[PDB]
Amino acid sequence: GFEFNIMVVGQSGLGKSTLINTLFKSRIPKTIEIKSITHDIRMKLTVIDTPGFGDHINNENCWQPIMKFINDQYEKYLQEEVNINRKKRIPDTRVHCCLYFIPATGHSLRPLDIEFMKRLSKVVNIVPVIAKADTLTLEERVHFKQRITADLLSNGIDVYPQKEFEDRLVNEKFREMIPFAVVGSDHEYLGRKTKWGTIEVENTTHCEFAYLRDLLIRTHMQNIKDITSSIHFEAYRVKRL
Ligand SMILES: Nc1nc2c(ncn2[C@@H]2O[C@H](COP(=O)(O)OP(=O)(O)O)[C@@H](O)[C@H]2O)c(=O)[nH]1
Ligand SMILES: [Mg+2]
Repeated sequence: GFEFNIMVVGQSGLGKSTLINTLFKSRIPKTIEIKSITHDIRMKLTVIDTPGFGDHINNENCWQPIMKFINDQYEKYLQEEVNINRKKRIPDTRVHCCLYFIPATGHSLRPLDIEFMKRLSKVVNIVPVIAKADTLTLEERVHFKQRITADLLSNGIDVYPQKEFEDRLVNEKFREMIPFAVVGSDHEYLGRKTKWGTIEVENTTHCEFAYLRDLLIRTHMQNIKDITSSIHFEAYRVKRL
């Protein structure tokens, strides 16, 4: 029953809730509350759905609920360690990874998304993602990725796998793909049936979800936990000085 917790984050209507169901299988109502969804694979996989952010005209301090949630899991874990009675196995409800959905605009990162990602990246591992990447043509995807990569660097946003931490060669493959071009679907024939052809979501030539999935739960899954435990949680623990 080894545990791994992922949280999806972004504005509403970006296919965030759809990708959650897509990930597990490997109309949905507008998400109004933070909801934790858990199924078993042996791994206990938890995907955390969240209300949209940046939906309002004014969005100051609108990152606080998600920020509260992330910090609440660190706090539960810390209090477990301080407990004198605890515990054969401390339950890990901490957010290990965080998929941040980026609107497939074509231009550049929005100050809104930059502001949010820059805050999240300090307390959790961020993996940027192009929402509804089927929107983009092949040439648009490449150009937009360049702008996102340039913007991430120029705004000092640490995405997983973080640079400061053979392994370097392996990690570049992950970094060259950020932001991941993902497509959501829960129908199978599994793809998204459009007017002109069906998009095969787990087909590497159609989108990049297949890569992200294997990179998140198979090859990097332990390292994401390790960074969560040794960097983010340890930094939280220190702050309680
Ligand atoms: N074009 C496209 N549409 C999608 C994709 N994933 C979901 N959608 C559609 O986007 C709409 C809202 O999706 P939803 O999962 O509720 O987004 P969320 O509210 O941000 O979680 C739905 O009508 C979906 O059918 C995708 O990969 N590509
Ligand atoms: Mg939703």
